[PDB]
Amino acid sequence: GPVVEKIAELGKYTVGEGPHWDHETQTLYFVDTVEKTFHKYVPSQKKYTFCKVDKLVSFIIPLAGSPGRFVVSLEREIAILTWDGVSAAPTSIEAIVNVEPHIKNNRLNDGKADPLGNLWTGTMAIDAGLPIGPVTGSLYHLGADKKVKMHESNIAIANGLAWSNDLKKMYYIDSGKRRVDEYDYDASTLSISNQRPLFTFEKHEVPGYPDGQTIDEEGNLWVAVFQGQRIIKISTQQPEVLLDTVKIPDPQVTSVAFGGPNLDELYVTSAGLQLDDSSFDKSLVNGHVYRVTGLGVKGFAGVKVKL
Ligand SMILES: [Hg+2]
Ligand SMILES: [Mg+2]
Repeated sequence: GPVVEKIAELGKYTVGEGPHWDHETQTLYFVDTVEKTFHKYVPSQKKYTFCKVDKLVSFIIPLAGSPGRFVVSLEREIAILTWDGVSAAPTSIEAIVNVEPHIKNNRLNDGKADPLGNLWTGTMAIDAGLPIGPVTGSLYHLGADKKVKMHESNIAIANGLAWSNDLKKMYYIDSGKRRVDEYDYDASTLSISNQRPLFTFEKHEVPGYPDGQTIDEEGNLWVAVFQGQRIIKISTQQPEVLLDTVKIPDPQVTSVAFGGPNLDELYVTSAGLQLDDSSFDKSLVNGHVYRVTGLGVKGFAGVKVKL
């Protein structure tokens, strides 16, 4: 089957997350959502660097047309970070907008640009919990004149996002619902409607919780399963179709991104954070980064945020 390789040079992460593959520089960026640090990995040169800040972070995406600048989350703020990619702190930080100025215990979580370059991101309680905890998150996109628009609320744990190739569908994961939802996506108005379940974990005996996701060129979704020790491949052509399962040694798989020179290697982040309600003993929970080859599919390069 597919070959799953632990990336030794990268070490262990508390909650590694938000992988972004920059295809022109052949570079993987990612975050640790509890340790307040950004990470850069260049596989062809075996080069690893990091950057520390003093706010919780959850995504890092290159700014379109601005080498050396990134759009990031800092607690509840969307900001532009200027970073040379090697120094241990940012050169400067430019705040764009605070998405929830008066919800003091919320944070931004997963964020991703749609194929047109619009940033989408969701919030959640800092003390959110599974299976039950405070439900306080919403789904936003960053639109004209640096103002956000709200598209969904009552989100427990805002997580992975993806869009179909023809720009008619959006896929979204609230981990607390243990399902992947699909929406009709209107690219001209950037609005979503007709929410319905695409894939429900309970119907297929899939353990754990859906976390990050990414779509391949054939339109299949690859979904990280937190507390599932796996990634799964699900159809977008028909509801409730499990196409394949790939086991990952780390139980707490958090996200996925296609990368490599031909976009046919799947990079997989995980969490070493040891939780008190785990289905897995502490010795199993490490937080390594993995590379999966031999999946027989290609993905897309990560999209830069347009501002
Ligand atoms: Hg950074
Ligand atoms: Mg996530």
